[PDB]
Amino acid sequence: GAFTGKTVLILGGSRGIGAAIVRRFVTDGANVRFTYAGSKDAAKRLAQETGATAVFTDSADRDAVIDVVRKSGALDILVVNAGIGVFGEALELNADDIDRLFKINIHAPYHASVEAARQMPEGGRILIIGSVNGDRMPVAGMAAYAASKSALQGMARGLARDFGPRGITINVVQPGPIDTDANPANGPMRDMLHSLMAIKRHGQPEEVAGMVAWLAGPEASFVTGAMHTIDGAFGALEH
Amino acid sequence: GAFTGKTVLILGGSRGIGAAIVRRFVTDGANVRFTYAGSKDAAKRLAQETGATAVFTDSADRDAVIDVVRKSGALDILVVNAGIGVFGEALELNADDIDRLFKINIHAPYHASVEAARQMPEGGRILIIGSVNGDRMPVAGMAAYAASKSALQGMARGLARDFGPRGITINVVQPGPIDTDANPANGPMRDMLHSLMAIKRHGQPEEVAGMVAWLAGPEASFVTGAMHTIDGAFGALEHHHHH
Ligand SMILES: NC(=O)C1=CN([C@@H]2O[C@H](COP(=O)(O)OP(=O)(O)OC[C@H]3O[C@@H](n4cnc5c(N)ncnc54)[C@H](OP(=O)(O)O)[C@@H]3O)[C@@H](O)[C@H]2O)C=CC1
Ligand SMILES: NC(=O)C1=CN([C@@H]2O[C@H](COP(=O)(O)OP(=O)(O)OC[C@H]3O[C@@H](n4cnc5c(N)ncnc54)[C@H](OP(=O)(O)O)[C@@H]3O)[C@@H](O)[C@H]2O)C=CC1
Repeated sequence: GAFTGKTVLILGGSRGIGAAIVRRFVTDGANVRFTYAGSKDAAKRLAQETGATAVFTDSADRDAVIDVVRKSGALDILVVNAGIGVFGEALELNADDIDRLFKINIHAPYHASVEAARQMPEGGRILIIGSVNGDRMPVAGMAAYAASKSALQGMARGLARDFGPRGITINVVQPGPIDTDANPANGPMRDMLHSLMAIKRHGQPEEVAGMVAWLAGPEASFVTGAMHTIDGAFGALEH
Repeated sequence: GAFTGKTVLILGGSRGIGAAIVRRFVTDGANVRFTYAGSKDAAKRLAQETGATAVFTDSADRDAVIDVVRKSGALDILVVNAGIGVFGEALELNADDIDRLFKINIHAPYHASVEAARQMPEGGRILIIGSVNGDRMPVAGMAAYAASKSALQGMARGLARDFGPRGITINVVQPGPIDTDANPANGPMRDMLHSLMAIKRHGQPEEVAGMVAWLAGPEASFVTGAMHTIDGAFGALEHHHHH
């Protein structure tokens, strides 16, 4: 157990990347709790398969996020995975949906990270799942999403300095296409996405979890305030 | 008049960088409207001096921002300048203050830009005042502010592609230290800031306005989705170890 005896909280752990992260930390021996909102059956099934603890918390509710983090006690590792996509022509998207995206994708990582730092010991780790779309030229239809993922860069740089004296690192993982419900490897966008990539496949959720596990471990104590891209070199058109 | 016959709306134009932008567009012949929230006397003095129109609108109120942009009619140029700073140790800052910063610095530029594109013609221009702190390693105590300024980068890149078919460009201007009420050139941080710079002075609000004016003009129709830094090369500490 690389993480035996460690307390891990994963926000948004019921499916996809988050569920892969739950499984990895469980396999490595950690005491894992994770949150869900809309996928209760998936959460219960994951808890039964792994022994992790499922907890309802809507990441769009600031005080609920703060409360779940605070009521976890001293955390060793916080992973903020929960995020949503609202895609379409900017002039046709509903403003309330956009603001919900900002609340989940920007506000919740900020407040969860600060709250976690209140009780986290020296050696603590905070990981946020961002996106390579925080760096790249976004396709049409994802401007607010891209903004929310670029927000995490300045957020992590700044919080790294706020948390440095406490012995806590904070880092952002930026995936390219990963095979999940939100980005199925078999979906109709498969061929286009792969035409933009050096490694012509979707990543697997377990690969994101592997990068998270390295950053959360003892070899990464000098790694903080940084964005770590795991994307198959996405963004160049096949010629 | 480089901007004669153009209609300009500046969100947050009562003081500082915003006020310099109002003055520049007025001097260049535009019909200028600008918003204010807390500085009514400054706004009324600026309107009297320039002839620009001062309009109350609180940028923390999404529907009010959308409404002032919408009721402006077909804009030629939108400048989103309004922004706030909330600084201090992250574990001591009030959560409602942080969320207000997000609402002004992130939500408002997005909704204002989208609303402006509804009636803006081909050749239109949208400019957002970001910060070099969207790129640089932030000092302690401005993590949320830095996040709000980095948010604008993905925002502008994405909206550039949404707005491309409409003939509208969108760009972010990223200033370094500029002499304003929020960052006075004679303030106690002067020497430290200049110790981090190649050009050892605060910028003037008029210089930010000059960069905005070039980007808003007809020579910049191929310039969109980009971040334009005007910072005196901020971010490297003065030393003499290479002598
Ligand atoms: N797949 C990809 O290609 C990429 C993904 N990402 C990022 O990875 C992260 C995970 O993505 P992915 O696994 O594909 O997403 P999925 O949509 O497959 O999974 C989303 C997960 O986030 C949780 N979640 C969503 N909203 C909330 C909320 N309000 N409160 C609590 N939990 C919530 C969901 O739980 P529930 O269903 O219970 O609500 C679910 O477990 C996101 O931040 C996303 O932006 C980034 C780049 C690429
Ligand atoms: N000066 C600097 O060194 C730098 C500044 N910037 C950015 O430049 C922009 C202007 O900064 P600066 O001139 O120094 O700021 P100041 O504090 O001097 O002026 C702020 C301006 O924004 C307006 N404003 C603030 N909040 C609101 C609101 N809720 N609704 C409407 N208007 C509002 C203010 O109007 P009122 O008082 O009427 O509310 C005022 O006109 C900001 O976005 C800032 O982040 C970026 C990098 C460096």
